[PDB]
Amino acid sequence: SAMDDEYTKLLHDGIQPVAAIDSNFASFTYTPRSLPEDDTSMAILSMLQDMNFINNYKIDCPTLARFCLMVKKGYRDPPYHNWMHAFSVSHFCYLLYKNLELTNYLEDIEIFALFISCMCHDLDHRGTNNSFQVASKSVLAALYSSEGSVMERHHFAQAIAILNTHGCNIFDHFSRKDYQRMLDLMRDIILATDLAHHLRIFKDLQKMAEVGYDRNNKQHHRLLLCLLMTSCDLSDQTKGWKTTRKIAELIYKEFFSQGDLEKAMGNRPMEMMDREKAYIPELQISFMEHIAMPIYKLLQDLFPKAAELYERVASNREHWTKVSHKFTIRGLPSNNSLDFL
Ligand SMILES: Cc1nc2ccc(C(=O)N[C@]34C[C@H]5C[C@H](C[C@H](C5)C3)C4)cc2n2c(-c3cc(OCC(C)C)ccc3Cl)nnc12
Ligand SMILES: [Mg+2]
Ligand SMILES: [Zn+2]
Repeated sequence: SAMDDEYTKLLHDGIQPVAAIDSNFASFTYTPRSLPEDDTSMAILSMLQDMNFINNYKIDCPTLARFCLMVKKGYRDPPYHNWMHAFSVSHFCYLLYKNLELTNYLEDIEIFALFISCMCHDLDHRGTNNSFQVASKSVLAALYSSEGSVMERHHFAQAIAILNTHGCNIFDHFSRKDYQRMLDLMRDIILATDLAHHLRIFKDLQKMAEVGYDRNNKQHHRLLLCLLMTSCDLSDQTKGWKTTRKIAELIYKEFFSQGDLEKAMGNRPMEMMDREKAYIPELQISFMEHIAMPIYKLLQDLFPKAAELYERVASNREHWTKVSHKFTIRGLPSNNSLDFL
Protein backbone atom coordinates (compact mmCIF):
# COMPACT_ATOMS: atom_id res chain seq x y z
CA SER A 1 0.00 0.00 0.00
CA ALA A 2 3.08 2.22 0.14
CA MET A 3 3.27 2.54 -3.64
CA ASP A 4 -0.52 3.02 -3.54
CA ASP A 5 -0.33 6.05 -1.30
CA GLU A 6 2.70 7.37 -3.14
CA TYR A 7 0.73 7.13 -6.41
CA THR A 8 -2.33 8.79 -4.89
CA LYS A 9 -0.29 11.85 -3.90
CA LEU A 10 1.61 12.02 -7.18
CA LEU A 11 -1.66 12.03 -9.11
CA HIS A 12 -3.99 14.17 -6.98
CA ASP A 13 -1.60 16.71 -5.41
CA GLY A 14 -0.49 18.11 -8.77
CA ILE A 15 2.88 18.56 -10.45
CA GLN A 16 5.21 20.92 -8.55
CA PRO A 17 6.85 23.74 -10.57
CA VAL A 18 10.42 22.87 -11.56
CA ALA A 19 11.65 26.15 -9.97
CA ALA A 20 10.30 25.05 -6.57
CA ILE A 21 12.63 22.06 -6.51
CA ASP A 22 15.73 24.23 -6.39
CA SER A 23 16.52 27.69 -7.79
CA ASN A 24 19.47 26.38 -9.83
CA PHE A 25 17.69 23.17 -10.93
CA ALA A 26 18.20 23.86 -14.66
CA SER A 27 21.88 24.83 -14.27
CA PHE A 28 24.87 22.64 -15.12
CA THR A 29 26.16 23.47 -11.63
CA TYR A 30 23.22 21.71 -9.96
CA THR A 31 23.88 18.32 -8.34
CA PRO A 32 20.70 16.23 -8.63
CA ARG A 33 22.04 13.69 -6.15
CA SER A 34 21.36 16.41 -3.54
CA LEU A 35 17.63 15.90 -4.00
CA PRO A 36 16.06 13.61 -1.41
CA GLU A 37 15.12 10.28 -3.02
CA ASP A 38 11.56 10.69 -1.74
CA ASP A 39 11.26 13.82 -3.93
CA THR A 40 12.60 12.28 -7.16
CA SER A 41 9.42 10.86 -8.76
CA MET A 42 7.73 14.25 -8.42
CA ALA A 43 10.84 15.88 -9.94
CA ILE A 44 10.65 13.52 -12.93
CA LEU A 45 7.05 14.69 -13.49
CA SER A 46 8.14 18.32 -13.07
CA MET A 47 10.82 17.92 -15.74
CA LEU A 48 8.42 16.16 -18.14
CA GLN A 49 5.95 18.99 -17.67
CA ASP A 50 8.60 21.68 -18.17
CA MET A 51 9.79 20.06 -21.41
CA ASN A 52 6.09 20.09 -22.44
CA PHE A 53 6.03 16.32 -23.17
CA ILE A 54 2.92 15.74 -21.08
CA ASN A 55 0.95 18.28 -23.06
CA ASN A 56 2.51 17.61 -26.48
CA TYR A 57 1.92 13.85 -26.37
CA LYS A 58 -1.25 14.11 -24.28
CA ILE A 59 0.12 11.65 -21.77
CA ASP A 60 -2.50 10.34 -19.38
CA CYS A 61 -1.60 11.55 -15.87
CA PRO A 62 -2.65 8.39 -13.97
CA THR A 63 -0.68 6.26 -16.45
CA LEU A 64 2.38 8.51 -16.18
CA ALA A 65 2.26 8.50 -12.38
CA ARG A 66 2.11 4.69 -12.42
CA PHE A 67 4.87 4.47 -15.04
CA CYS A 68 7.27 6.70 -13.11
CA LEU A 69 6.73 4.74 -9.90
CA MET A 70 7.15 1.38 -11.66
CA VAL A 71 10.42 2.52 -13.21
CA LYS A 72 11.74 3.67 -9.82
CA LYS A 73 10.62 0.32 -8.37
CA GLY A 74 12.44 -1.50 -11.17
CA TYR A 75 15.84 -0.48 -9.79
CA ARG A 76 17.67 -2.54 -7.16
CA ASP A 77 20.07 -1.07 -4.61
CA PRO A 78 23.66 -1.75 -5.61
CA PRO A 79 26.14 0.97 -4.57
CA TYR A 80 26.07 2.75 -7.94
CA HIS A 81 23.53 1.27 -10.39
CA ASN A 82 20.40 2.26 -8.45
CA TRP A 83 17.48 4.65 -8.99
CA MET A 84 19.47 7.72 -7.86
CA HIS A 85 21.81 6.99 -10.80
CA ALA A 86 18.88 6.76 -13.21
CA PHE A 87 17.40 9.92 -11.74
CA SER A 88 20.64 11.94 -12.09
CA VAL A 89 21.13 10.70 -15.67
CA SER A 90 17.62 11.76 -16.48
CA HIS A 91 18.23 15.13 -14.87
CA PHE A 92 21.28 15.70 -17.07
CA CYS A 93 19.07 14.93 -20.08
CA TYR A 94 16.78 17.70 -18.87
CA LEU A 95 19.82 20.01 -18.49
CA LEU A 96 20.87 19.35 -22.12
CA TYR A 97 17.38 20.21 -23.26
CA LYS A 98 17.33 23.41 -21.18
CA ASN A 99 20.85 24.60 -22.02
CA LEU A 100 21.84 23.33 -25.48
CA GLU A 101 18.69 23.92 -27.59
CA LEU A 102 18.18 20.27 -28.61
CA THR A 103 15.18 21.26 -30.70
CA ASN A 104 17.60 22.70 -33.26
CA TYR A 105 19.12 19.24 -33.74
CA LEU A 106 16.61 16.55 -32.89
CA GLU A 107 12.97 15.74 -33.51
CA ASP A 108 10.59 16.22 -30.58
CA ILE A 109 9.98 12.47 -30.35
CA GLU A 110 13.71 11.77 -30.30
CA ILE A 111 14.20 14.09 -27.28
CA PHE A 112 11.24 12.44 -25.55
CA ALA A 113 12.72 8.98 -26.20
CA LEU A 114 16.11 10.13 -24.92
CA PHE A 115 14.61 11.23 -21.63
CA ILE A 116 12.46 8.12 -21.14
CA SER A 117 15.48 5.98 -22.04
CA CYS A 118 17.58 7.82 -19.44
CA MET A 119 14.98 6.80 -16.80
CA CYS A 120 15.04 3.15 -17.87
CA HIS A 121 18.56 2.64 -19.14
CA ASP A 122 19.93 0.53 -16.22
CA LEU A 123 16.67 -1.17 -15.06
CA ASP A 124 17.17 -4.17 -12.75
CA HIS A 125 20.96 -3.82 -12.70
CA ARG A 126 22.40 -6.39 -10.37
CA GLY A 127 25.71 -4.67 -9.73
CA THR A 128 27.72 -6.73 -12.21
CA ASN A 129 28.87 -6.22 -15.79
CA ASN A 130 28.33 -8.06 -19.08
CA SER A 131 31.43 -10.23 -18.65
CA PHE A 132 30.15 -11.51 -15.30
CA GLN A 133 26.80 -12.61 -16.78
CA VAL A 134 28.58 -14.83 -19.26
CA ALA A 135 31.22 -16.14 -16.83
CA SER A 136 28.58 -17.02 -14.23
CA LYS A 137 26.22 -18.48 -16.86
CA SER A 138 23.39 -16.23 -15.69
CA VAL A 139 19.84 -16.37 -17.02
CA LEU A 140 20.49 -13.02 -18.74
CA ALA A 141 23.46 -14.48 -20.64
CA ALA A 142 21.37 -17.52 -21.64
CA LEU A 143 18.88 -15.11 -23.17
CA TYR A 144 21.22 -12.58 -24.76
CA SER A 145 24.92 -13.55 -24.78
CA SER A 146 24.72 -14.58 -28.44
CA GLU A 147 23.69 -11.00 -29.31
CA GLY A 148 26.01 -9.14 -26.96
CA SER A 149 25.25 -6.16 -24.69
CA VAL A 150 23.63 -8.58 -22.25
CA MET A 151 22.70 -6.18 -19.48
CA GLU A 152 21.58 -3.43 -21.89
CA ARG A 153 19.29 -5.87 -23.72
CA HIS A 154 17.87 -6.73 -20.30
CA HIS A 155 17.38 -3.08 -19.37
CA PHE A 156 15.45 -2.49 -22.58
CA ALA A 157 13.32 -5.63 -22.07
CA GLN A 158 12.55 -4.46 -18.52
CA ALA A 159 11.38 -1.11 -19.90
CA ILE A 160 9.08 -2.88 -22.34
CA ALA A 161 7.72 -5.15 -19.59
CA ILE A 162 6.80 -2.04 -17.62
CA LEU A 163 5.00 -0.54 -20.63
CA ASN A 164 3.21 -3.88 -21.06
CA THR A 165 1.95 -3.78 -17.48
CA HIS A 166 -1.71 -2.76 -17.34
CA GLY A 167 -2.14 0.90 -16.53
CA CYS A 168 1.48 1.79 -17.35
CA ASN A 169 1.72 2.23 -21.11
CA ILE A 170 2.31 5.94 -21.47
CA PHE A 171 2.44 5.54 -25.26
CA ASP A 172 -0.61 3.37 -25.86
CA HIS A 173 -2.67 6.11 -27.52
CA PHE A 174 0.17 6.73 -30.01
CA SER A 175 -0.27 5.91 -33.68
CA ARG A 176 1.10 2.54 -34.81
CA LYS A 177 3.99 4.30 -36.56
CA ASP A 178 4.83 6.59 -33.64
CA TYR A 179 4.60 3.71 -31.15
CA GLN A 180 6.95 1.63 -33.27
CA ARG A 181 9.28 4.61 -33.64
CA MET A 182 9.37 5.27 -29.86
CA LEU A 183 10.21 1.66 -29.00
CA ASP A 184 12.86 1.55 -31.74
CA LEU A 185 14.46 4.72 -30.39
CA MET A 186 14.44 3.33 -26.86
CA ARG A 187 16.16 0.17 -28.15
CA ASP A 188 18.89 2.11 -29.95
CA ILE A 189 19.45 4.63 -27.15
CA ILE A 190 19.56 2.07 -24.32
CA LEU A 191 21.89 -0.24 -26.33
CA ALA A 192 24.15 2.77 -26.92
CA THR A 193 25.00 2.69 -23.17
CA ASP A 194 27.16 -0.43 -23.60
CA LEU A 195 30.80 0.76 -23.63
CA ALA A 196 31.49 -1.72 -26.48
CA HIS A 197 28.95 0.12 -28.64
CA HIS A 198 30.46 3.52 -27.88
CA LEU A 199 33.94 2.22 -28.78
CA ARG A 200 32.55 0.89 -32.07
CA ILE A 201 30.93 4.16 -33.19
CA PHE A 202 33.59 6.56 -31.85
CA LYS A 203 35.30 7.17 -35.20
CA ASP A 204 31.87 7.87 -36.73
CA LEU A 205 31.17 10.36 -33.94
CA GLN A 206 34.48 12.09 -34.66
CA LYS A 207 33.70 12.27 -38.38
CA MET A 208 30.30 13.78 -37.65
CA ALA A 209 31.80 16.48 -35.44
CA GLU A 210 34.47 17.45 -37.96
CA VAL A 211 32.26 17.58 -41.06
CA GLY A 212 29.52 19.26 -39.01
CA TYR A 213 26.09 18.20 -37.76
CA ASP A 214 23.55 17.90 -40.58
CA ARG A 215 19.98 17.93 -39.24
CA ASN A 216 18.79 16.45 -42.55
CA ASN A 217 21.10 13.44 -42.14
CA LYS A 218 19.25 10.54 -40.48
CA GLN A 219 22.53 8.86 -39.48
CA HIS A 220 23.61 12.06 -37.74
CA HIS A 221 20.44 12.00 -35.65
CA ARG A 222 21.20 8.44 -34.56
CA LEU A 223 24.85 9.18 -33.74
CA LEU A 224 23.96 12.32 -31.80
CA LEU A 225 21.39 10.42 -29.76
CA CYS A 226 24.11 7.86 -28.83
CA LEU A 227 26.52 10.61 -27.85
CA LEU A 228 23.95 12.51 -25.79
CA MET A 229 22.94 9.28 -23.99
CA THR A 230 26.53 8.47 -23.10
CA SER A 231 27.00 12.13 -21.95
CA CYS A 232 24.04 11.68 -19.60
CA ASP A 233 25.33 8.31 -18.30
CA LEU A 234 28.66 9.88 -17.32
CA SER A 235 27.34 13.21 -16.15
CA ASP A 236 28.46 12.73 -12.53
CA GLN A 237 31.93 13.68 -13.82
CA THR A 238 30.71 17.13 -14.87
CA LYS A 239 30.08 18.29 -11.32
CA GLY A 240 32.46 19.30 -8.54
CA TRP A 241 35.29 17.24 -7.04
CA LYS A 242 33.05 16.09 -4.18
CA THR A 243 30.65 14.41 -6.61
CA THR A 244 33.48 12.78 -8.55
CA ARG A 245 35.05 11.45 -5.35
CA LYS A 246 31.79 10.10 -3.98
CA ILE A 247 30.89 8.42 -7.28
CA ALA A 248 34.33 6.74 -7.43
CA GLU A 249 33.62 5.31 -4.01
CA LEU A 250 30.25 3.89 -5.08
CA ILE A 251 31.64 2.54 -8.36
CA TYR A 252 34.56 0.73 -6.76
CA LYS A 253 32.45 -0.71 -3.93
CA GLU A 254 30.18 -2.16 -6.61
CA PHE A 255 33.16 -3.34 -8.67
CA PHE A 256 35.04 -4.92 -5.74
CA SER A 257 31.93 -6.83 -4.71
CA GLN A 258 31.84 -8.33 -8.20
CA GLY A 259 35.55 -9.05 -7.93
CA ASP A 260 35.06 -10.85 -4.62
CA LEU A 261 32.38 -13.02 -6.28
CA GLU A 262 34.72 -13.82 -9.15
CA LYS A 263 37.46 -14.86 -6.72
CA ALA A 264 35.03 -17.21 -4.96
CA MET A 265 34.14 -18.77 -8.31
CA GLY A 266 37.84 -19.37 -8.98
CA ASN A 267 38.21 -16.70 -11.64
CA ARG A 268 40.78 -13.92 -11.87
CA PRO A 269 38.78 -10.70 -11.75
CA MET A 270 39.65 -7.66 -13.82
CA GLU A 271 42.32 -5.65 -12.03
CA MET A 272 39.95 -2.67 -11.62
CA MET A 273 37.58 -5.09 -9.84
CA ASP A 274 40.21 -6.60 -7.55
CA ARG A 275 40.42 -4.75 -4.24
CA GLU A 276 43.89 -6.23 -3.73
CA LYS A 277 45.31 -4.75 -6.96
CA ALA A 278 43.14 -1.79 -7.91
CA TYR A 279 44.86 1.59 -7.63
CA ILE A 280 41.92 3.98 -7.74
CA PRO A 281 43.55 7.28 -8.80
CA GLU A 282 45.28 5.69 -11.79
CA LEU A 283 42.11 3.79 -12.71
CA GLN A 284 40.01 6.95 -12.61
CA ILE A 285 42.58 8.95 -14.57
CA SER A 286 42.48 6.22 -17.23
CA PHE A 287 38.65 6.25 -17.30
CA MET A 288 38.57 10.02 -17.58
CA GLU A 289 41.25 10.27 -20.27
CA HIS A 290 40.10 7.37 -22.46
CA ILE A 291 36.36 7.43 -21.97
CA ALA A 292 34.81 10.48 -20.26
CA MET A 293 36.94 13.32 -21.62
CA PRO A 294 36.70 12.31 -25.30
CA ILE A 295 32.90 12.18 -24.98
CA TYR A 296 32.61 15.70 -23.54
CA LYS A 297 35.13 16.92 -26.11
CA LEU A 298 32.83 15.63 -28.89
CA LEU A 299 29.91 17.33 -27.11
CA GLN A 300 31.85 20.62 -27.06
CA ASP A 301 32.75 20.26 -30.75
CA LEU A 302 29.05 19.93 -31.57
CA PHE A 303 27.68 22.32 -28.93
CA PRO A 304 29.92 25.29 -28.04
CA LYS A 305 27.80 25.91 -24.91
CA ALA A 306 28.91 22.47 -23.69
CA ALA A 307 32.46 23.80 -23.25
CA GLU A 308 32.07 24.25 -19.49
CA LEU A 309 31.17 20.55 -19.26
CA TYR A 310 34.44 19.41 -20.87
CA GLU A 311 36.46 21.87 -18.78
CA ARG A 312 34.94 20.52 -15.58
CA VAL A 313 35.65 16.90 -16.50
CA ALA A 314 39.26 17.81 -17.36
CA SER A 315 39.48 19.67 -14.06
CA ASN A 316 38.22 16.67 -12.09
CA ARG A 317 40.76 14.54 -13.97
CA GLU A 318 43.55 16.84 -12.85
CA HIS A 319 42.31 16.59 -9.25
CA TRP A 320 42.95 12.84 -9.23
CA THR A 321 46.56 13.61 -10.11
CA LYS A 322 46.79 16.18 -7.32
CA VAL A 323 45.47 13.85 -4.59
CA SER A 324 47.19 10.66 -5.75
CA HIS A 325 50.14 11.15 -3.40
CA LYS A 326 47.72 10.82 -0.47
CA PHE A 327 47.26 7.14 -1.34
CA THR A 328 50.82 6.59 -0.15
CA ILE A 329 51.03 6.03 3.60
CA ARG A 330 53.63 8.42 4.98
CA GLY A 331 54.74 8.35 8.58
CA LEU A 332 52.64 5.98 10.66
CA PRO A 333 48.93 5.25 10.28
CA SER A 334 46.82 7.37 12.65
CA ASN A 335 46.74 4.57 15.22
CA ASN A 336 50.58 4.59 15.53
CA SER A 337 50.67 0.91 14.66
CA LEU A 338 52.35 -1.13 11.94
CA ASP A 339 50.01 -4.08 12.65
CA PHE A 340 48.50 -3.80 9.16
CA LEU A 341 51.72 -5.31 7.78
C1 LIG B 1 33.52 7.15 -12.75
C2 LIG B 1 33.48 5.90 -13.57
N1 LIG B 1 34.52 5.15 -13.64
C3 LIG B 1 34.45 3.98 -14.42
C4 LIG B 1 35.58 3.20 -14.50
C5 LIG B 1 35.59 2.04 -15.23
C6 LIG B 1 34.43 1.69 -15.89
C7 LIG B 1 34.40 0.48 -16.71
O1 LIG B 1 33.38 -0.19 -16.83
N2 LIG B 1 35.59 0.32 -17.36
C8 LIG B 1 35.82 -0.78 -18.26
C9 LIG B 1 36.44 -1.93 -17.50
C10 LIG B 1 36.70 -3.10 -18.43
C11 LIG B 1 37.64 -2.66 -19.52
C12 LIG B 1 37.03 -1.51 -20.29
C13 LIG B 1 35.72 -1.96 -20.90
C14 LIG B 1 34.77 -2.40 -19.81
C15 LIG B 1 35.39 -3.54 -19.04
C16 LIG B 1 34.52 -1.24 -18.88
C17 LIG B 1 36.77 -0.36 -19.35
C18 LIG B 1 33.29 2.44 -15.84
C19 LIG B 1 33.31 3.59 -15.09
N3 LIG B 1 32.17 4.40 -14.99
C20 LIG B 1 30.88 4.36 -15.47
C21 LIG B 1 30.16 3.31 -16.20
C22 LIG B 1 29.65 3.56 -17.46
C23 LIG B 1 28.94 2.58 -18.13
O2 LIG B 1 28.41 2.79 -19.39
C24 LIG B 1 29.42 3.44 -20.15
C25 LIG B 1 28.76 3.80 -21.45
C26 LIG B 1 27.47 4.51 -21.14
C27 LIG B 1 29.65 4.68 -22.29
C28 LIG B 1 28.71 1.35 -17.56
C29 LIG B 1 29.21 1.10 -16.30
C30 LIG B 1 29.92 2.07 -15.63
CL1 LIG B 1 30.50 1.63 -14.06
N4 LIG B 1 30.26 5.44 -15.05
N5 LIG B 1 31.13 6.19 -14.30
C31 LIG B 1 32.27 5.55 -14.25
MG1 LIG C 1 24.29 0.51 -18.08
ZN1 LIG D 1 23.99 4.09 -16.31
